[PDB]
Amino acid sequence: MDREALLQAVKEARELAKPRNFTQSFEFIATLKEIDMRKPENRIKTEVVLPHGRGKEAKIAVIGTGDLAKQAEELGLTVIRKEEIEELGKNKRKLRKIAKAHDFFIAQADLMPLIGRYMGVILGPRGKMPKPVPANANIKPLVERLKKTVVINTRDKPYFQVLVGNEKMTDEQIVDNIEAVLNVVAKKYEKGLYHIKDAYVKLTMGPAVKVK
Repeated sequence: MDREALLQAVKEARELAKPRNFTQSFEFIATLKEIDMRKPENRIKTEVVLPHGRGKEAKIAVIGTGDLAKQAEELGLTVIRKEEIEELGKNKRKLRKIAKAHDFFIAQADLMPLIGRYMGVILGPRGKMPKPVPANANIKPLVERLKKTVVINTRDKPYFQVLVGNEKMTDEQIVDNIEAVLNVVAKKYEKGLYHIKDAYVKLTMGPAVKVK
């Protein structure tokens, strides 16, 4: 459970994976013990800002107007103006395309009702409803964090698998990222990491390697 054991797991996952014509990602898998997932409070659905990022930044879309839209343009983000909300609702094909092309959505708070009404049917089931922010909010800090954010989601099962980086990053960075993921479990349960039954590290198409 210590850093050295994590470092060894990352190393092995990396070495045991047959090379491929694409940058593989490291996935961290953890099974949980003595946690009753029938109780909604025990489930995990928390965002985690990875210290060294996901390897490739997460794609963010901003739904809004005024200066929120301007900031989104300045940050090089996809912008969906208020008028486009209903247009997207009529073009579900395009909306699904946009949903699939982005990891997170940010939206002007006063537009959430409209967004839920026309875009929610697509974003909701995909866990991509927007994080609301005041229309006068400075979104750079939020965008910075989201670009390096991954989501731990157990649903109603005693385990989770989450992205922790890619092979272009160093093993040290991957372990730092994994530690950030583990800190979530540490803070959620009273006994913390005592609940980790088994942990594994694997590359996209490589074998899962058990930690320690």
